[PDB]
Amino acid sequence: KTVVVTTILESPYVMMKKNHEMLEGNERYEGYCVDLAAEIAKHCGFKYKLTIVGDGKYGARDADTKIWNGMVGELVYGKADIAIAPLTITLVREEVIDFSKPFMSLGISIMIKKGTPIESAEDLSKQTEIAYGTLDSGSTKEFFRRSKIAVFDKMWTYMRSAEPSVFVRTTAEGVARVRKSKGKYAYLLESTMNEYIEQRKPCDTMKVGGNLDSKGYGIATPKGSSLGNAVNLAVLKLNEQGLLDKLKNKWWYDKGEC
Amino acid sequence: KTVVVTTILESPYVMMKKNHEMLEGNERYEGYCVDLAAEIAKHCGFKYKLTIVGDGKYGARDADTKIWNGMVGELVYGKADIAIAPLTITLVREEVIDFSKPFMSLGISIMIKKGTPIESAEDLSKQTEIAYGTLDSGSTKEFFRRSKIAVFDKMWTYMRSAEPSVFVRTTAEGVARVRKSKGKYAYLLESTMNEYIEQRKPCDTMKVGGNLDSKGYGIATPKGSSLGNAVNLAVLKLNEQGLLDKLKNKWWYDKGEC
Ligand SMILES: Cn1nnc(-c2onc(O)c2C[C@H](N)C(=O)O)n1
Ligand SMILES: Cn1nnc(-c2onc(O)c2C[C@H](N)C(=O)O)n1
Ligand SMILES: [Zn+2]
Ligand SMILES: [Zn+2]
Ligand SMILES: [Zn+2]
Repeated sequence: KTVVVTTILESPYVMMKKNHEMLEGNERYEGYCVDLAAEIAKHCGFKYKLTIVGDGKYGARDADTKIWNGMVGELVYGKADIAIAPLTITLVREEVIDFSKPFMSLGISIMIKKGTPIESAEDLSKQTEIAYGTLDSGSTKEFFRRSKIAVFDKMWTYMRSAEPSVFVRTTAEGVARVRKSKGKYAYLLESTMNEYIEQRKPCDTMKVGGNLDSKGYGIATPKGSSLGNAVNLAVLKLNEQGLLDKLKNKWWYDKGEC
Repeated sequence: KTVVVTTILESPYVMMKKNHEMLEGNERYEGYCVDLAAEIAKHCGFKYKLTIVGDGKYGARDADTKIWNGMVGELVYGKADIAIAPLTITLVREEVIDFSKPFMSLGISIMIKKGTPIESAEDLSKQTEIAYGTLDSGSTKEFFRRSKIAVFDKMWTYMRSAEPSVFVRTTAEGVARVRKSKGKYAYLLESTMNEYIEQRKPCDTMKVGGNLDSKGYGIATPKGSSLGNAVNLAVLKLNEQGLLDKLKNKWWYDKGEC
């Protein structure tokens, strides 16, 4: 009866409270999605338990085994009843799970160490001195892997064959790589995350250029789940009442340090 | 079998071609949604007929009779099979009809005659010299009617009682009113349209301030329609293929004249 929620440890969506070792259950975490989960549950009328995705991934289907990993996998195989996280709504994913209307709009963007001579994706594609990559098992990698657009296809051709690997296991790893690369590495990640990091110490990174695409994050449930309808309506209601905008301001700027 | 498509004459979504008089059927029209309709039809494998919504409205429910008008009404009462137009995804609408994932992201915005002493919604709410209104039977009017935000609530209190009426029957009427009111009227409309008009002659209007909210347009179908699933997946594929962005560029900036 208690709804198992799968989510991912990604700041500021879900983070461990400093004194979590002395706290229990859902009280161990804080963040945008923790606040959202509480609201969704209250509006749909269900008790829930937050769980961090086992493999720490968002979700991709293995080309060879055809098995889904990440949060998507936990829903597909019945390990979780719902996913409340910054999970990108994509075709390949909507084919196996359901998504509520988006609770946040975003797009792929470029993150650079301040001072880096890069202003756009075209710039990256036309040079070689500055390496660039994306998250592994994510929607961004898939975006480049399938793009028919000249600039993006060129970028994918480079990234897929670059050595050492330009891909990272977690968003945090990508951000750290940018910060330690002395301007020789640019990271491709979603806009709102890029924006968030730009407001965090050491305030040494920034978003450059416009977004490469437009899409959104949605609350996911297993195909045919009975929670689907109510969750979707809850998201729409919460968006219209301004809760989502308040939560972004709370976790992004109200706590900004730059 | 031929799918009856309901849409609305709104530039640059659906417009009569310069030579429409010598054309028949779907050939009489051109625009973003005309192009989108053809793509959706091709991917879902259906033949269709474009029809212009009878009462020229988007869709609102009569508070007394509870009867829906506009494109929403044509779907609810079975007069149309699908709505392919810049129809805003809202809670009250999703309760009676189905919406595909967003094909365009936008937000409420402020349009002014160039030179008008207004920079934000707050500025409008604090003065009386400049009147401002919204479209009738639309999602924006509902936004202000339900807003509990100090500024927005204050604005609604004024608009609902303003004399003469600050509300308009069509988007065009609102734009024309701003242009001929010598800066004494400001119009609240959705960002994408505001931006479009700003790049059209006589280049005498401009969008000011940020969007008041964030939401999107979706393709709508009657509840339980057999087209729902395919249309939804089609929208996702088109966005990822870059088609939606291509269309935006084709009808917005490739035709700008300022
Ligand atoms: C929360 N967040 N910030 N960036 C990202 C991000 O950047 N590239 C990706 O593939 C992702 C993951 C993405 N949200 C997904 O659902 O796969 N997620
Ligand atoms: C295409 N377009 N530009 N502005 C609008 C607009 O501005 N205020 C409204 O209520 C609307 C209509 C809205 N899309 C709706 O679906 O009701 N629609
Ligand atoms: Zn710890
Ligand atoms: Zn609430
Ligand atoms: Zn196509």
